[PDB]
Amino acid sequence: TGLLDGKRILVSGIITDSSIAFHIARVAQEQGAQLVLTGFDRLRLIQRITDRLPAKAPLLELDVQNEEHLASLAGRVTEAIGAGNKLDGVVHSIGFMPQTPFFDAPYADVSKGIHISAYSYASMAKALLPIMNPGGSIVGMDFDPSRAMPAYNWMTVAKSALESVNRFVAREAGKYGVRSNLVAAGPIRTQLLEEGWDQRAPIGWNMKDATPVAKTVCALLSDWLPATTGDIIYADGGAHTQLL
Amino acid sequence: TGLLDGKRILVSGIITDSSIAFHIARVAQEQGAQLVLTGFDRLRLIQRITDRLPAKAPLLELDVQNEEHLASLAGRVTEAIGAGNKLDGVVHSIGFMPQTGMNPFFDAPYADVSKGIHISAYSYASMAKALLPIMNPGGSIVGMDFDPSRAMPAYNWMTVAKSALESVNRFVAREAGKYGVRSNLVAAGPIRTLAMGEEAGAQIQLLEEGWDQRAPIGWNMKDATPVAKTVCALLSDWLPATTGDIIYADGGAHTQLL
Amino acid sequence: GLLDGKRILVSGIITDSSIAFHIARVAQEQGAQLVLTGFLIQRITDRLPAKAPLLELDVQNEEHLASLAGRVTEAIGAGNKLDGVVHSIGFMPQTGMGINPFFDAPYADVSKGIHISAYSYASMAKALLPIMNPGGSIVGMDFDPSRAMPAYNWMTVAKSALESVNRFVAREAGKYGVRSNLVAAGPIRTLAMSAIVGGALGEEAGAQIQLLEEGWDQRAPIGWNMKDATPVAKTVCALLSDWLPATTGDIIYADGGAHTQLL
Amino acid sequence: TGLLDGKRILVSGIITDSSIAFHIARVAQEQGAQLVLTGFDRLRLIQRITDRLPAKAPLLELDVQNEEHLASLAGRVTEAIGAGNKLDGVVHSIGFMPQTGMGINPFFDAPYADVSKGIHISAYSYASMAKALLPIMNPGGSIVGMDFDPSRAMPAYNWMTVAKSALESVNRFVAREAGKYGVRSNLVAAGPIRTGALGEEAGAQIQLLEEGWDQRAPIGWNMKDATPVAKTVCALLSDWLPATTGDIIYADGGAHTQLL
Ligand SMILES: NC(=O)c1ccc[n+]([C@@H]2O[C@H](COP(=O)([O-])OP(=O)(O)OC[C@H]3O[C@@H](n4cnc5c(N)ncnc54)[C@H](O)[C@@H]3O)[C@@H](O)[C@H]2O)c1
Ligand SMILES: NC(=O)c1ccc[n+]([C@@H]2O[C@H](COP(=O)([O-])OP(=O)(O)OC[C@H]3O[C@@H](n4cnc5c(N)ncnc54)[C@H](O)[C@@H]3O)[C@@H](O)[C@H]2O)c1
Ligand SMILES: NC(=O)c1ccc[n+]([C@@H]2O[C@H](COP(=O)([O-])OP(=O)(O)OC[C@H]3O[C@@H](n4cnc5c(N)ncnc54)[C@H](O)[C@@H]3O)[C@@H](O)[C@H]2O)c1
Ligand SMILES: NC(=O)c1ccc[n+]([C@@H]2O[C@H](COP(=O)([O-])OP(=O)(O)OC[C@H]3O[C@@H](n4cnc5c(N)ncnc54)[C@H](O)[C@@H]3O)[C@@H](O)[C@H]2O)c1
Ligand SMILES: CNC(=O)CN(C(=O)Cc1ccc(-n2cccn2)cc1)C1CCN(c2ccccn2)CC1
Ligand SMILES: [Mg+2]
Repeated sequence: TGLLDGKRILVSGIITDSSIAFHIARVAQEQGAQLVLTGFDRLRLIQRITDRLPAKAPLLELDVQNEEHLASLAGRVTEAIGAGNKLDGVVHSIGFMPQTPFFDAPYADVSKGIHISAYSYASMAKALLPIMNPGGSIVGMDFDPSRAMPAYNWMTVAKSALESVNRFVAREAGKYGVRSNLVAAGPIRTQLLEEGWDQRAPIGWNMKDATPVAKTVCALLSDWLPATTGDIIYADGGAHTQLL
Repeated sequence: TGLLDGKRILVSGIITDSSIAFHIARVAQEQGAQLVLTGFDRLRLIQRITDRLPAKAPLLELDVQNEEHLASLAGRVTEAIGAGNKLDGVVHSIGFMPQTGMNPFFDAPYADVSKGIHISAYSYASMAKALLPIMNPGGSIVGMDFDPSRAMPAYNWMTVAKSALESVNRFVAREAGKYGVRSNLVAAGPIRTLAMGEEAGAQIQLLEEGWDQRAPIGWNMKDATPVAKTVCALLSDWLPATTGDIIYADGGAHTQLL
Repeated sequence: GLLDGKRILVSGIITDSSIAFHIARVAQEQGAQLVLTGFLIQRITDRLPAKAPLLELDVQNEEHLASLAGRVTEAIGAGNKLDGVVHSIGFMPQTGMGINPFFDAPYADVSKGIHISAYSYASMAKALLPIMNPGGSIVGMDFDPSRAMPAYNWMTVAKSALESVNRFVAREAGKYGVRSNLVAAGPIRTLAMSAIVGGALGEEAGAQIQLLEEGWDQRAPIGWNMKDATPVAKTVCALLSDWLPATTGDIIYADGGAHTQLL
Repeated sequence: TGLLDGKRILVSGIITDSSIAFHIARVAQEQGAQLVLTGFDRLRLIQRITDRLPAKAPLLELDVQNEEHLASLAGRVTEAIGAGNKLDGVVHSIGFMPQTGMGINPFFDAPYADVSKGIHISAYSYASMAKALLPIMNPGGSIVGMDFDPSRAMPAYNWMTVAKSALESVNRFVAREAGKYGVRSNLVAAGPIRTGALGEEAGAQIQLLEEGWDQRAPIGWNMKDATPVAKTVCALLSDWLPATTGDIIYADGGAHTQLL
């Protein structure tokens, strides 16, 4: 009798057992969801990580920069969940920005980072909306980019683009009766900038614990936020609401 | 086996069965919560309405402008739930702006604006001050908001009161955090509640019609259930790292220009 | 000058450290003809580069508000109208800001604070719009209240209300071809502000206010000088000029860019 | 006495006399600024347009996707303004998004090659321009870019809105770098400017979006007139907003502050 009982959910972005996607997958299974997982490049390595989850789940290859992987994705998911079944949820937990810092980054690096971290949220929704049920939910991972900060410079730019992409994805998803939202998380250990979060957060922030973030994603995947779309839910201990 | 199984929750703001608080109370009870209800002024009338809820719940009087009601509130709640028990949730679903403030903008006297701000914004801090000493860690305080980031033809001073409420919520979160309690607002789209000239109504109509147009998933102003479900999500253990914040239950209308 | 020939009303002078004193000085240096309002002040306004009539205005006094336009018309001469209005008025009792806990502020104190700091922006616009020329500009003073901070408490709440009031004032002002905007300044060492740094409110809160102030210069990409009100006064004069003609119901940040940076 | 008397300002983005950059250049010259102009691809065509400005100004070639143009830019500007002189202002009025990413094409049908080109020209180039020109800018200087409020999604604008969201973030980082030189960096978010071609259905949607602007704006909005936008850019180039950086100034009639 779980929050996601009977729901079929695709979870992308597992690379290690410290991945936010690993914790999202674990919490979703504990809550009764039937998962389909996607991985990039190191598929044998990813499969061994997915064996650590409480329940067995099929693992599909997905390089978001590969148009052939995107064109075949819905058919491959349909084979995994069975003909006649559709997804109730999609989790985008993918991000990358080449190490290149701000003025020295060539455009080839920035473009690759934006492709993977922002444009792919639209690519995944385009591929999967035709196999999603009404009342469905698409959730992506964000970090608040409204202010510039030292380090993560071009990744912050990619998150600003992702927030805008999410608002357009919501317009398309709405046609299918599907919601689209981002979870803006505080820093997770997957220094001064990081320590400031626990200081600002009225309820504190534990950088070593991804469970509050995973629970927030599951709340959006559930039927309990049915009138929220094109939006951002902050799972950051309330740090973004406080100056000092 | 409900979302709020075993939780003790105080719900303020029921006046009619169309009240957002009525729907919040109904959904919470369906989800296993044990409620304590508070009403203002028309207590006999409110008891007849709360008799329509799926389960029995004690009804306490609370006028948020009455300092004696606020000073005695925690003791009265403790008596209703039993000594040794504490609340897990608090719902503030209270708002009022006298007619003059809702040239309506320039003609509203300060006495009217001050009363509206007292009831709609300051009282969120008053309720938290009174109830935090009787709230359990992991607890949740939720208030009702209407997005006031942009001015709109009608609502005028009520919009100003909501801007003040959003700021109050951020300070309440600082205090609530000391008790391991979250404080958040639900910004709802327009709902056809009881209280909700020619121009005023025409402005509301256009505002209301644009909302459903702008919302990617649409907006039904006759249905308070999506709003009630969102409040219950915040009262649950499923948004444990969210505080001093605003969750929008508006069909996504605020995220779209046209 | 930037404001050559403009007739501008400036409220909020109490000392020569008042932001309004600096706004008035820069405006006169830029060729504006001023009318001043105060709630002792005549001895301070005598320190400005040019002579200007001083009118009494208690924003909580409805008789002062009802007679204001007539009194301004008498000061500037029949047939003349105002081009600009500056609201540089703010108040919150010590129970609502400083060392007092957020929950311990009584509503009577908060309400007086909101009346003076937010509602009066609408009162002033109501009284003066009938005597303002098209292309006119109303400017108010703000402190970014988007995030909660220590000590500022109910004054931050009053600023959140002021920002909302400004958006509604812009709707009304637009009917007269007048703009309405706020300048959100960084912290300025005015009369009360220097005392807190000195230790007037104690060690614990004095350190917290000092950290809040020091972080500003650290976050600001161009730095922030708390001792200098001139960049703020110049920003207000930019809004009073004809150089931001399509900006209304808005907020211009004169804070060194601190609000755009997290660390 | 002009607002920009004696200031040396670089203005990019002129293609036609309807370009926002044309109006920025005109107002800056009327206010006493000495300009250096940059143009892309159609240099002969751009020269005929810049001949319509009140004063003569050198025109330099600048393709923001060309790293050799960027590497030589500061040296070429120094030659145009004279050795020992530096710039007081820089105007970025450059934007591009292929028809696959903006217009009638569904949001999901824009290929990444087209989106990436659009982001390179419309957002990344703001950082490229600042990197090339900050070493030849005076303290108290000002870098200004053109923006269109992307905080809410809207029909047709699609990936150009995404590019503007990226530009706003780029501006905040450029301000951190510019601050080291005592230089400000800001964007001007303008309302729509007229700078059946796309069909009935989309043509009506774009028209409704445009008409709502004048309705929302408390002081109205004239889509035919770039002068209020050009004046706002000149205010940021002046010494009158000295404590504003990493920020956005809205020259949109106040439309973004009103719901209806
Ligand atoms: N860790 C934090 O502090 C934090 C905070 C807020 C948001 N986030 C976001 O959460 C998400 C997950 O990050 P994480 O912290 O779990 O790190 P992670 O390194 O564990 O996950 C990033 C994932 O992206 C995948 N990926 C990279 N290139 C890809 C491609 N071409 N195709 C498909 N997938 C690709 C990687 O394989 C990996 O699984 C990202 O969007 C990240 O920006 C992280
Ligand atoms: N209806 C909408 O369109 C809408 C939209 C967004 C948010 N909200 C908010 O939701 C909340 C509830 O509104 P509603 O639409 O259910 O209206 P409602 O009329 O049903 O409820 C308002 C409640 O406030 C109570 N109240 C007024 N003065 C009080 C006082 N002095 N002490 C205690 N209680 C007092 C009333 O008794 C009533 O129960 C309010 O905060 C309102 O601003 C409403
Ligand atoms: N750090 C700062 O000092 C700071 C930062 C940002 C914004 N501001 C704002 O700038 C404005 C001016 O503040 P200041 O720092 O110059 O301090 P100040 O004390 O010099 O000015 C406040 C003024 O408000 C006037 N006032 C108070 N009650 C009044 C009433 N009933 N009627 C009319 N006038 C009344 C006082 O006479 C005084 O002239 C305020 O809005 C303030 O919040 C100040
Ligand atoms: N027109 C509007 O409604 C509107 C509204 C808000 C903001 N803006 C922005 O104002 C700016 C100017 O646009 P406009 O409306 O004047 O249109 P425009 O077509 O007149 O100007 C765009 C300019 O970008 C230049 N450009 C394109 N590719 C380039 C490259 N590779 N290298 C260098 N320059 C290149 C073009 O040559 C042209 O001069 C853009 O950033 C645009 O997004 C326009
Ligand atoms: C004069 N106009 C209003 O204030 C409308 N309004 C109300 O009047 C609410 C209200 C209901 C009942 C009482 N009451 C008196 C005695 C016992 N109960 C008091 C107040 C509500 C206020 C809250 N709501 C909204 C509606 C839109 C935006 C924000 N808030 C719904 C209408
Ligand atoms: Mg209009």
